Amino acid sequence: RHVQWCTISHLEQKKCNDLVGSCNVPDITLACVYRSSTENCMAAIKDGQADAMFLDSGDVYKASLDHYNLKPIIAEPYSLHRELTKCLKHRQESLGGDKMVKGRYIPQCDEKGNYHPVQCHASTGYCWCVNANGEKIEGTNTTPVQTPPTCPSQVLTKCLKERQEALGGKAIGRYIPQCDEQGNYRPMQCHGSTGYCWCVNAIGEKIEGTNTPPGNTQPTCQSHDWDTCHYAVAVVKNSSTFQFGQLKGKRSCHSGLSKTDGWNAPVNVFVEKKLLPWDGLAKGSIERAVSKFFSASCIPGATETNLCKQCIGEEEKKCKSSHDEPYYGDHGAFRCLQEDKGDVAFLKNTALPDEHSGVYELLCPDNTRKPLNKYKECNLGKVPADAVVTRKAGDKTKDINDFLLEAQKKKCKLFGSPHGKDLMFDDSTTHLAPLPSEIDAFFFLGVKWYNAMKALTEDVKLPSKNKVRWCTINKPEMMKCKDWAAVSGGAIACTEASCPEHCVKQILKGEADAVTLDVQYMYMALMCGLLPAVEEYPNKDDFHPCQIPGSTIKDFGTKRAVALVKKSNKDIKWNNLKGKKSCHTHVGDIPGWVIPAGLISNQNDNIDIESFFGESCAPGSDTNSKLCKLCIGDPENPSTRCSLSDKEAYYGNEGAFRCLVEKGDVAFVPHTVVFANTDGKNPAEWAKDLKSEDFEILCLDGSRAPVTNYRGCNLSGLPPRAIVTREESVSDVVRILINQQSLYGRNGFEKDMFQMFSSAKGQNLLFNDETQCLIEFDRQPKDIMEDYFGVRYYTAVYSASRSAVPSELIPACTFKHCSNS
Repeated sequence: RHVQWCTISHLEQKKCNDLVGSCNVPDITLACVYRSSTENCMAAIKDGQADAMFLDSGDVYKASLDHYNLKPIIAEPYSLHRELTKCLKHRQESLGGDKMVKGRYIPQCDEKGNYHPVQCHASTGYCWCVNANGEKIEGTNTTPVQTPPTCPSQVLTKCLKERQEALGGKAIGRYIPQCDEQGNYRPMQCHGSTGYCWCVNAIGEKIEGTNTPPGNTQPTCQSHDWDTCHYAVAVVKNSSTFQFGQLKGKRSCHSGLSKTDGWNAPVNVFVEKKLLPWDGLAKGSIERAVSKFFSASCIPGATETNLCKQCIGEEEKKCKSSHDEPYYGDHGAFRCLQEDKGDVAFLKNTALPDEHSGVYELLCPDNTRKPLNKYKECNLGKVPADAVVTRKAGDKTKDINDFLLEAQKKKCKLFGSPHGKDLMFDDSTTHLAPLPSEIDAFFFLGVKWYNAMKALTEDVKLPSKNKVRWCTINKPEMMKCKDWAAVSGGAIACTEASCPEHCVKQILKGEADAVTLDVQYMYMALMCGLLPAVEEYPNKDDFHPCQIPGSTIKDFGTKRAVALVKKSNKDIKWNNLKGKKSCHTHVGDIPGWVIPAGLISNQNDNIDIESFFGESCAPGSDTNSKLCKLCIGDPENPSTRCSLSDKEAYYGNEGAFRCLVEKGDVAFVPHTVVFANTDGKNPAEWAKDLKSEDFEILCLDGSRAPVTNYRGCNLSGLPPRAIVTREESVSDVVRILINQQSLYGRNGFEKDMFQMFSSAKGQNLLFNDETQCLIEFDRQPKDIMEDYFGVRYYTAVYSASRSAVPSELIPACTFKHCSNS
């Protein structure tokens, strides 16, 4: 196994060469491939000449475009603000669940808010071990008849861990971190031999401009500093006197043409403050405008002549986006100011001098100057993290991650070098972790910075707030949507995707505006931050909410999952269903499987619904499991048993009912299956005038009730399907849809021109065909999850937790950003 690293300079190649020797990772060998610039390396990786490099966030964006097709895979974790601990969050969520769902696991947290390593389930007497994240170490379950397992102690905090390494079993003359009671870094750190002191934030990162030699006034260190985003800054010498607004005509040093901190951040501010005549691509390129603003600059990678004048690389190396140019990068730009080739340098706080005292200070965009350690209040914006990138295909992602994980474990010299600063990686980097598997530049940089960077390269025409771009998931849907667009008068347009999740992505990225989602996709869509705008109201009995919009809805009319049992089986209650014989419409059905499987795992330590019941019929299971023993199959024997078709006699809503009456204690079905197959409503013999009063439904409190009270005695009601959009677009979508519905709904004034809720091109295109109308979602001040799902469903299916991961998109779309307001 090999990993080929792309280097951009002789210095970097040399450092990467040292690592090939000094860093011994078994199973994976590193090699180093030279190219003359960041862009040539991007092309090398695209072409397979190399596998990985580290890129500034600005180049991460450039690399994500079709010319190169690279993606971020590894980056240093950062933090925006202090958050509740996981265990306390988990406790709060589970305590907020539906109290009618009894016997749920409530985590046990310790005096620091972490998970006790031993976790126990009160109602079942089961205990197990957990990792720091509170996830079960599988295979440590101990039952109540045994004593609680012995579980390894939790992993130490960074500070106490770093304090343990430093001591190393016995220390002298070296820095030993000082930790507080909670195990975080004390704000002020001091070296026990040199007498120096400086500040760190809560995770031990040094605050620049605070390093203080002994004998000098101690630094003032902020406590509870959990803002670890990097900040773009303008650094100047205290021997000059201009302010930010007087930058025109000065000499400047920039980290590089394509760096966020050296280009995007300042240029963004230049434009907002109108220091720079320029607004759209009609005024030329931004580089050219900047060329007119400064007299002479050094901006590695620029073409304009004066923007390379102050660089000092020799011959072809001059002004190269490469360390072969001595003024390239954050520490090159600072060096360029230090040596007085510039009056201001644009870089980021991690490149600022450590020492409190000296000739440098910050140039704030509000036309004041402030000390180096005040960058958090004297900056040109937070900038995104930087990342290791590779090809979108990801053929080497594992090898790259494995190598870097192992190299860091072994403490190889990844993050410094005698040859120079910021070679291969930023010298300020402390740890590199894998990013979410589905992350791309959009989700890594975040919508704000992604759009901000796009906005410098092209006039981004923002689509109309009067037009809903509808996302479709198949060609028949696309054709019905084009029919809608033709009559809509421009209110409706159309986009195509291959599945609902890709529609969610399109809406997040501003390529579409709305889509209708099945319940099974709403948890992922809400976690990503989309909101219900309107919902499909399916109640054929009451059309009042449709005629009079806004009026009160007596019954939303969604299905209710119920536990159906016979009146004669007087001994079966909800709490003793274990072992009994059950009938499920089929695996994956919400009312017949997902809701029942959710409650059984909530109350029984995630014991398989397969093992919970004795003998059941649930089509879609394995033909050899207890979940198919009850399954007849085809009455015209071919074998078509436990199959997901009508070939199975016990499939579907009716089929689960049959299974019950014939050979079963309980069937899980919507509340309508009983009524629609008793009172002789089914002519087939098995339900020969079968009576509705012969059955009852189990309530969660052990009680029972007649099938008619399903509204108060159900496992859970389903939420309606929802039309989701971006938050800022809810108002527009609602307005456009309600209007369209007045024209082409079931009572539309122009229902002859177009019918929203039917089509000849197929069934349930865009909307479900049985939809009565679309009702505006009444957003309540509470958790959107509870609001959309209702507490019963949220609890029964998701444990009322925001931590389930039913789609791997969730970790990517919830990735946090370093954005500005």
